[PDB]
Amino acid sequence: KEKDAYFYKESKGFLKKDLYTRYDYKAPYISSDDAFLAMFYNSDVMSKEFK
Amino acid sequence: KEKDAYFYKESKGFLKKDLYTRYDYKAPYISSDDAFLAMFYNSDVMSKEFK
Repeated sequence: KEKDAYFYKESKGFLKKDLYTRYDYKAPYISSDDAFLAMFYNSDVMSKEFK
Repeated sequence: KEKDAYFYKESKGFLKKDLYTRYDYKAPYISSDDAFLAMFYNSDVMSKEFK
């Protein structure tokens, strides 16, 4: 899947510290556990075929 | 392990947005792959015992 995220560091900007300007992320999201449940625990097609 | 990390959002109060003040993390760090290599591929004590 793809979700929401955030990348942001060192504005190199203004005269007082802790600055950090934000940019927005296109980001690769991966399920590991929900995907497994979908494959074998929610739908039982794969399981039946393999059996 | 425990390492270094970073949590940071919304400094709250400039004329421009994209402010974002940083806070520092105590953070639980987990190896998954390096730990496995240490357990069985770097040192072979566990392996020998099980064999």
